[PDB]
Amino acid sequence: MGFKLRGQVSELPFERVYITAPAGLTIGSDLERVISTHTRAKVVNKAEKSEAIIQIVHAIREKRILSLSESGRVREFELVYRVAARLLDAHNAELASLQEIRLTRILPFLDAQELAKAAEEEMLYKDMQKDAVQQILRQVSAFTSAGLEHHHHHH
Repeated sequence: MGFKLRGQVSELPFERVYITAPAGLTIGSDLERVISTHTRAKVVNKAEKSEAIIQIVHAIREKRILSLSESGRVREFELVYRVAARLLDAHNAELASLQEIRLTRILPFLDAQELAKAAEEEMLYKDMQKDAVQQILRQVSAFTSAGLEHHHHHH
């Protein structure tokens, strides 16, 4: 019969995985570590011995104005992090075009609070980068079950 328990923490069936980044981004280093620690998978340096391939298209974190006071004063700054990727076969065959990750953090603009200004742009950044990589992890581990459940992708 086989019983359905939970001995795994964040693990998946396909152990051998290969990563490919277009311009070699920071997220590439985070991903390998997050995978090896949370999942049963183990990242290879070459696709000769991989069961699946994780590909990233773009990952840019920029910042722009969100709200204004007095029709001129900067209130909050929208920290927009655009992540787009794909989930391919061991031979780079696109079976699952992975969806988009929507991450926007709220940067409170303050002149006197220099401490806060040296805090938010790290706290909101590290939390957001960590979230994004944990999201990809959660999507890859979900795709082995279904994955298409989150539906929306870039258009």
